[PDB]
Amino acid sequence: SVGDFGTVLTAMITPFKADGSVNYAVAAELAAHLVDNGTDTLVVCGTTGESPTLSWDEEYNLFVEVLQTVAGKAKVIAGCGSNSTKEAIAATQKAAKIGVHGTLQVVPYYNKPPQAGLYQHFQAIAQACPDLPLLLYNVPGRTGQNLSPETVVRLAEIDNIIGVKEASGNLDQAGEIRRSTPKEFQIYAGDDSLTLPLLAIGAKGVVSVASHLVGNQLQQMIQAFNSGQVTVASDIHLRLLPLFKALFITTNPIPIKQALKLQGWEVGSTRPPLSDADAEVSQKLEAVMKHLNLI
Amino acid sequence: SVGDFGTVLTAMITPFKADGSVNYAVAAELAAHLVDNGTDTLVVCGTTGESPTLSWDEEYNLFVEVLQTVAGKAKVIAGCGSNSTKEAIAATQKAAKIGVHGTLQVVPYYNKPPQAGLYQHFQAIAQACPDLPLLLYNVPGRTGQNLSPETVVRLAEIDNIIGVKEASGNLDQAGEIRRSTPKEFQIYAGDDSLTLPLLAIGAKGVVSVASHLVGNQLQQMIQAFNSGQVTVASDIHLRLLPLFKALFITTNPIPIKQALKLQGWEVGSTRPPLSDADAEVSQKLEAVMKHLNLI
Amino acid sequence: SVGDFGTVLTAMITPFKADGSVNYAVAAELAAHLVDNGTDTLVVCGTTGESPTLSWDEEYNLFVEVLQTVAGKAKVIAGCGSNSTKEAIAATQKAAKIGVHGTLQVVPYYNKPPQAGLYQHFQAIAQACPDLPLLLYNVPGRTGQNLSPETVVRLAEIDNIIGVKEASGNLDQAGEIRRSTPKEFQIYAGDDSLTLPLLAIGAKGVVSVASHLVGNQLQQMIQAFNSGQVTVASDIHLRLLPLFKALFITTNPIPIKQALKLQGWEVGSTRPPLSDADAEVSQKLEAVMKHLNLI
Amino acid sequence: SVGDFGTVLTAMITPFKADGSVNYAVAAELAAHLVDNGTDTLVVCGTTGESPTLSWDEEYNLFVEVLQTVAGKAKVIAGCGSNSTKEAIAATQKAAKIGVHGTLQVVPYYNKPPQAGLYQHFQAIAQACPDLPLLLYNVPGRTGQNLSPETVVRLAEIDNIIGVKEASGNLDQAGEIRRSTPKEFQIYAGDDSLTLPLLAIGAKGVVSVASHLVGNQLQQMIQAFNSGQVTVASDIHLRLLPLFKALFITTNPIPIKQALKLQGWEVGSTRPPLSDADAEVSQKLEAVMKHLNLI
Ligand SMILES: [Mn+2]
Ligand SMILES: [Mn+2]
Ligand SMILES: [Mn+2]
Ligand SMILES: [Mn+2]
Ligand SMILES: [Mn+2]
Ligand SMILES: [Mn+2]
Ligand SMILES: [Mn+2]
Ligand SMILES: [Mn+2]
Ligand SMILES: [Mn+2]
Ligand SMILES: [Mn+2]
Ligand SMILES: [Mn+2]
Ligand SMILES: [Mn+2]
Ligand SMILES: [Mn+2]
Ligand SMILES: [Mn+2]
Repeated sequence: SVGDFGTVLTAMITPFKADGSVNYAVAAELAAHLVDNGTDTLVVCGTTGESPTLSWDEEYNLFVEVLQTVAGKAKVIAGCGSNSTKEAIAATQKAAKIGVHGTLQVVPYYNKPPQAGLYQHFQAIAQACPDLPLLLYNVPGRTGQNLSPETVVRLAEIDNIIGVKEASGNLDQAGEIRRSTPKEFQIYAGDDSLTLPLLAIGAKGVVSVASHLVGNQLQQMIQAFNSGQVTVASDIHLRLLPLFKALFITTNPIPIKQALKLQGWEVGSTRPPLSDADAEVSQKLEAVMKHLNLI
Repeated sequence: SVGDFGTVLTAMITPFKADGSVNYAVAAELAAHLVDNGTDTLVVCGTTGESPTLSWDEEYNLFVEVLQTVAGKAKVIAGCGSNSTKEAIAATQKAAKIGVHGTLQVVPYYNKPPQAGLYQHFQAIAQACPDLPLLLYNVPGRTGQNLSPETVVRLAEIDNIIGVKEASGNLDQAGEIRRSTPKEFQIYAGDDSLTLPLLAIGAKGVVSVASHLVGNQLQQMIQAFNSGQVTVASDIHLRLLPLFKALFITTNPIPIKQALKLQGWEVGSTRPPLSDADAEVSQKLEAVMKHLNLI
Repeated sequence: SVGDFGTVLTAMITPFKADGSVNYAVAAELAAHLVDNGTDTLVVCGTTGESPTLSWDEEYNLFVEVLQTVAGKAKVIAGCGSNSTKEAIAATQKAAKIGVHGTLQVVPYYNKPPQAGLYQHFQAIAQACPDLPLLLYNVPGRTGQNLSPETVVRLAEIDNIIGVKEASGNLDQAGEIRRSTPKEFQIYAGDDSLTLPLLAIGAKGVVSVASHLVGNQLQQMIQAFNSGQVTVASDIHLRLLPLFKALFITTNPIPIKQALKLQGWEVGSTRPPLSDADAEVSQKLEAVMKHLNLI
Repeated sequence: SVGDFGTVLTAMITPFKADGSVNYAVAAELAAHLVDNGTDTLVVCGTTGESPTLSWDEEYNLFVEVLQTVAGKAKVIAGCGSNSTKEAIAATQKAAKIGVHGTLQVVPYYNKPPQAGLYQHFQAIAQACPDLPLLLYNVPGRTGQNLSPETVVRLAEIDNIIGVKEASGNLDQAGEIRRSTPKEFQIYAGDDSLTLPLLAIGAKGVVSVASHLVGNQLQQMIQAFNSGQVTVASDIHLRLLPLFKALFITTNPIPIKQALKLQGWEVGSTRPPLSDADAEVSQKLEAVMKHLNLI
């Protein structure tokens, strides 16, 4: 129950004002909107939330703003991971005290720890707040290192490590994890275009970007699937597929911020070193969004 | 009706006697076994049947023997592809007179034709026998070239091109094809571990290796899925996954031929330049099969 | 001495008439031109020679045409390899009798033999004509399988296996081969842009495509290097680099045939399934060639 | 003069005491050793120096200690990069007051900025300390993003950007940069196994790990090459290759720290989340070093 975050977890964007500061009021308005339109749980200051370029102070305040906003309607997972174990632990402890319902812990990027060091890293974070759920996040494309299924299988023996956001794109790996972990341990898709395929082999849901725009449709797809209406589910997947691709034509969260802007949200641009969507990206998104009546 | 091959297509091995010659008696006997145990359609002399090392006369003879062995009970698709278009055409013409129900046409290997060349290749084969169904076969890991979804989409406009055996591992690509092709055009998994995830996005089934051993459980998984018993399907998938992986621990069809031998089938070795399963491999296989009660 | 093929080995193109037949007279005129402009040895019916789409009869006749043309000025290596061991042996034997000075033996494409089977394949071909030099050809991008350094090191123990055309793009691998093979065993670059870097770690030269156009400059680069004029060599490399890339903007030998056509050679187009250079490719080549005063 | 760092830049390890704290005494002693044995310039707190897990105060302290230790004898380049541009700028400003001779600026890891974002990132760092040389560092395997040669070429137009540490393994990319940048802009190998091949196409030298152990032999190889003793250079390269590979058998700097320990240096372990060299690894190292007479 403490580990149940639903099926649609949205990695929320971080809106910025024109001066580049965090726009707390927009973040609140976005959080409430999401939670009323398909998001079960908000993942705050993930990758999509531009974590690398935020200060800790801005992260802390975002977690507080969202918790206040979505009190008793949605859970809140805090992006607290790092390629330094000590920094992750520090962040996790601070987030624990303000009331987050879990943390998202990325595999250490850039330094490429071996599996033994990855095991210790996640173990140490788990043990620093043994009652706080911990969601592993494997994204080799960004970190330069994959978390092996054997390592995940071992970490799932720690009671508060309650799942993995699997964004490797490798279904073999996801199935190896699923078949050797308990049911309290959940797999989430980390790519919107893989949600349906991963559901088919036992995943719980998705940590989504697209849910900012079509969260009610993702719910419908997942509920359709779980109730055995497999062709309704596939129809929705195939209909959304062009949007899912458009949302990664350049590095997330550049496209999603442009999409939201096209619907009138004042989310600002991304923060350096991320750069603004070029005209191409914007036009491709527009056409796809128009085709889906999102604008 | 004509492009309907069912859901389990088995890429049958080619058994050899101790002297290396084709064992037509075991071929027949294996074909009859398969078709009584889960296989809807037999794909003869594909990659799994060691097409590259067979003579054209051996392939012709196999087509005749299998077709006659299973006529009335199942269809036969003949592997007739090549990286020479003239050769593929000539093989396809001859298959058609034998009376087979379709051909499997690999993307040209080794020479890496551009998409325009691949389009013209397939079109010319389709046009040489305009009433014989033609199944595309995309396996970039072996050919060194990927068939693009735009190209597949254009090809599906040709009446007798009725599907693709998709062995790229790329589920976005498959989805792209599925959403832009008509329902007469079917997608088949080219990898047994991808059958369930591809089914979830609209694939028809699998061109399988594992069905030599667990055809009935594959039928059960696919039938469970289509009727909405999604957890029954994922249980089967997860239970079989170690077998699926073990069948690719070295290059197919080395493992599957060793798995068959463990069960008592006299299939012989593979032919040079494929070498025999070393002892580690056979031990891995034996353990997984024992655990599944296959020996 | 029997194994010395020089430093520039040119994988000659195969010119076709308008009706698509082999243009023997152009092949002769091209062979003589090459041998007078930097080519030490002609590699006939390689990949660049469109081997996969030629008949054996056309190959045999090309080997004869070239041998007659370049008698006592250049050696001739015959492309005789296959993914069937028996077919390679047959081809090698036939080529041996008409006087070729060696064979180029590609790693079996598409069927992905394990290393043990690759060892036996090349061993068997070597032993079928034990006095005929044999050049291994590793091109994983096209074959789907890499020949391991350990396997190459073992094959170099067979007296007539006198080197490898290394087109994997992996310099570690090339250095591992160099350091554990005798000096009678030579490494050749299989990519024109890697010739200089591979020379630096002990390669002999290149099996070149670009030599059709700048063979005298490649000689100058290699002679410059071997005489210790390293900056002359690097200058030539850097000056040719754009041509080297242009020659692979689409699949070789499509660009090189267009380049030759732009210089007035009547080489025809490629044979299906290879398709003609599109306008883009042609314009890019033109600009690069003009910039180098090749037209 | 100002961008001239010589040819061997050593990415020095950061030694730790048994309690995990930085060992400044060993740092000094190692710095002095290196600079007497082949190292022209020391790169401090790069990837090899475990930058990710050090505090900013530890890095500041290292910069001061090494600079003072080797002042008059060698230059010091400070690792100051980040995937936040504001952080890189602040670290760069502070390095400049310490009196270091340049900064090493990694491409932003994890967040995958588009090229326009990478251009703006680097430009802003360069502009924050316009008189401090800035060395680009491209290592896509760790960052998940490649710095394109067009982008590098534009950046080399900025006065103080004086080179790139190229660890992509892509020799075409390096050549593209070399031919389109002025001679004040230098290319350094980011991989010890690529030093010789990159030198052959116009690189200046290497930012090295192996120089901790064979700095003088690296100097000999590079000096041999530039004076045209090309076979002396390739002999050294080939002799060292097993060492180069062994230093990357698990993630750098795990092996190199174990190699140093085998020689008697008290460098400690790596810091979490990097784990200790298992026994197989240390045995591999020991054998190669024994064979090279390094222990
Ligand atoms: Mn942050
Ligand atoms: Mn943070
Ligand atoms: Mn909405
Ligand atoms: Mn049936
Ligand atoms: Mn055949
Ligand atoms: Mn055939
Ligand atoms: Mn019969
Ligand atoms: Mn041929
Ligand atoms: Mn042939
Ligand atoms: Mn010429
Ligand atoms: Mn010096
Ligand atoms: Mn630090
Ligand atoms: Mn730092
Ligand atoms: Mn001191």
